[PDB]
Amino acid sequence: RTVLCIDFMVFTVRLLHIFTVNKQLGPKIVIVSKMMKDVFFFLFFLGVWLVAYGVATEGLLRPRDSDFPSILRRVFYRPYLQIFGQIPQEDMDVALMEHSNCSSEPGFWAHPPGAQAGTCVSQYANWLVVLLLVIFLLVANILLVNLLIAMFSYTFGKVQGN
Amino acid sequence: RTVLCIDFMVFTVRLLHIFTVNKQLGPKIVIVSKMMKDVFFFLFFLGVWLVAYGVATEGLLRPRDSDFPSILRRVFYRPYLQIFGQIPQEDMDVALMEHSNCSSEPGFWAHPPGAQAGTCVSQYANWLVVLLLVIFLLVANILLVNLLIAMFSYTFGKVQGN
Repeated sequence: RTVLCIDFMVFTVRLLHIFTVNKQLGPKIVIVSKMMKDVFFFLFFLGVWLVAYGVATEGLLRPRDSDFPSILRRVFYRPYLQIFGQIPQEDMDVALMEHSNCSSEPGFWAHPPGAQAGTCVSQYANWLVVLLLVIFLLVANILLVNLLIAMFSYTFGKVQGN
Repeated sequence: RTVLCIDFMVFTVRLLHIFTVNKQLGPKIVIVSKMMKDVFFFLFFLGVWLVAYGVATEGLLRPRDSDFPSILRRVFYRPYLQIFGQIPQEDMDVALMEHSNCSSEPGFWAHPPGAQAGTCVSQYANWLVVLLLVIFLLVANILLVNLLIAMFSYTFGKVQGN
């Protein structure tokens, strides 16, 4: 079943061949093909930033779950969604979480309510975590996305004739 | 640990040196460097607006916590996130908050549910607070962000050749 579901996705995508007929859409489909250069740039640039921010945030929190699947979730997945307005403040800002004793390790700790946010996260320098969240949103959510729009605007104008 | 986490961020950012090799990405990285002029303009313009809106909103609410760290949170942090779809209506709109007696000070008061939204906020002219929220979103979330995209589109076209 799983592979078929993906297979159905391939068939549906093949349906774009229709738009190659209409004289007002055929050129558009061609231009889209030439945008892949810009998209790959954005991905590589974003991928670098996500790794940079994702790892740093995870390092500061020191969540106790530290299970490899979850680690990847908090390092790549959760930061990725923050680009699209999904910002789980209660899972990163210590000010919004209960204070409780979890581990004998020295320092203070907080208990996030999120199921996959880690059982308990350190709060040593939590203001730094929030600061990075502010920087991350600024860079990824504004600079990169807007930069990508700029590249499309330029590329679209250039390759419209060809 | 904290400084290392930041340090790791520096190393990862250094990884962008790779893109300077590919002939289709090298120019892109250079252009990004020339966009800093536009970003700084946006920041200064936004920073002014955040201070203007953030302080005014805080002044109207008169939250009872009035603790300097929290004051900065409600003046800069919370308004900042509103740019990215995080709009805590229940922490600003009196219509969505319980009415309770908190302080002997004259006037009416409401108890926001947010942990960092202030124990009790005045509701004298709350419609004004909502009005500013409407103006803030219009200016910051549409005019500025779109204006920034316009600057990138122009700058990208200009400096592509050089």
